[PDB]
Amino acid sequence: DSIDTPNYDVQKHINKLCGMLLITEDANHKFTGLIGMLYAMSRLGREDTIKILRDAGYHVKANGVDVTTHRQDINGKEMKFEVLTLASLTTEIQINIEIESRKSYKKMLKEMGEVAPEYRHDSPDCGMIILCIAALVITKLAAGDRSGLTAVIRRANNVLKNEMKRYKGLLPKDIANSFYEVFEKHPHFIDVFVHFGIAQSSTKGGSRVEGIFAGLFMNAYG
Ligand SMILES: N[C@@H](Cc1ccccc1)C(=O)O
Repeated sequence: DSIDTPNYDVQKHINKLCGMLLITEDANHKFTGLIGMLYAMSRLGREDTIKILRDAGYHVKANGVDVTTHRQDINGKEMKFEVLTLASLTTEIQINIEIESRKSYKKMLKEMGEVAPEYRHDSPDCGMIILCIAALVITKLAAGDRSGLTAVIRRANNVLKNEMKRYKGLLPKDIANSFYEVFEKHPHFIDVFVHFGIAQSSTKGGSRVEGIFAGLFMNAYG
């Protein structure tokens, strides 16, 4: 029925939401599967996402995704939070993700001073790092269970070694579980993910993380 169809205009915001989870020490990855799927949809854009969903036979009521402001007190001081209009993810859950991310960011500040771009929550490759785990999970979905979980974790520790040094919240077990859950609960995300992975993998050049993603995705075929 009602599905969030993020467009290109919110892609940066979703990438930062992925980044916020990636910098959180012992992050609660309950919504990471859904957030990574929202990121993949924002890369495809609303028109292509709806086309994929309808072509696959799904009944879709598209919910447009805008950025909005919510006010909330922190230490008795009013803070302004930018959130997305998502039918699948409440304002409260999004704000809690940011609050927990800010606590981990303060610990990083105390240890190393201001944080370098590649260790920040707004690094351009944050959404793609999350989708690297999804590429691994998609290879083990046919089993009808989570038996492939151990192999997912082993491959992620090897292939994503550099990204794990950058991010304390890059916990392959928890992120892989969140994707297994998102794909079991909402199988239409499998179609979306596969179309994303194909379109992503054919792109020329790009970042180191884009190359890692293309390698993992293509390894789910050969
Ligand atoms: N806006 C600040 C503080 C912040 C840290 C982590 C998450 C959200 C906000 C920064 O990006 O440096």
